[PDB]
Amino acid sequence: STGSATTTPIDSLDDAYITPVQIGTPAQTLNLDFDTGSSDLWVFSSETTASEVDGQTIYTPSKSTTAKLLSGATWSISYGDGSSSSGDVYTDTVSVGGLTVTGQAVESAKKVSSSFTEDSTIDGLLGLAFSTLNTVSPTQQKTFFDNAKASLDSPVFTADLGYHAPGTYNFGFIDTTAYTGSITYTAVSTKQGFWEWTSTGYAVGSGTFKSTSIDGIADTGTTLLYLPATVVSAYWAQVSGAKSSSSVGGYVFPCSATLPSFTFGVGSARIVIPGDYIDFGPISTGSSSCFGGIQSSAGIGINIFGDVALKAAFVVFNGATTPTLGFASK
Repeated sequence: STGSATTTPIDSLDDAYITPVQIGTPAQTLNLDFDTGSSDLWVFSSETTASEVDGQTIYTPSKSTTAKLLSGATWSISYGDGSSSSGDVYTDTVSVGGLTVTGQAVESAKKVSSSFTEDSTIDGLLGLAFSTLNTVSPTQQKTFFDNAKASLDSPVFTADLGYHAPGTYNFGFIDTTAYTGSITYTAVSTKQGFWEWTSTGYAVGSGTFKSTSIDGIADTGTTLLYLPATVVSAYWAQVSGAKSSSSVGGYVFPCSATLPSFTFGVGSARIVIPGDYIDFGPISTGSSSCFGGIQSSAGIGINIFGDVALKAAFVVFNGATTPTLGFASK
């Protein structure tokens, strides 16, 4: 089997991408944030505290003839940005782009933090990291991909995120028309539950490539590119007037600037992020200070190849017995 679904930016900045997902019988379609940095499939629901729902589409398990309470199971998750959600668990039929999993754990939110309530465009998350990170207790649950894997033509999924445009998540096959050149594969460590890999270095604009190992995670659920402070300082030093602002929370730059590209290494291959992908617009409406798309990871504990980096590539998440990641230009 295979599946193929379009993923669409939630706003003009590509802050996140939503993909329609069919849950239950008859189908209830919710727009979920596919997140290769977490491993829970959770949804706004008929059980979510009413004051914490503001425009999201909800899953109502009582209206699904295939829903079954997973008795005793609860979940609770906290994300790197400080947001969180928790609740109970149903199993139900879940389909993405024509690919169907029966008995998928659908984690129904009873509580969500304010950042989720305030984003009416995201109806939940669909985790695509390794199932060892799934938060369901007392019986940990498998991700959608883990449940589908055995049925897929090939045990892979691909992320092809658009710049200011829709893109595609495919399951079970690699669309050879969706990228240019060749795909370069690189080793993955699953020891922390993430799609963790080591970039071979970077360049700023037309500058020389610096060969240096940068361990980080491929994370579709994080907007920006978070790298070591040395790398980030070298980037922003090439933008006149750019500076790190403690009050804003990161590097800002004059909106009148033209940003240089940023290149990262994948083995001997190179992925170029155009400068325009690094512009996240005014810090507040009408401001001439703009927020940068490359930020320091120093306060995180891990480097994160988020959407800013991933949308410059066609990315293969290879879930074979020994997982690997592939990157191609496009």
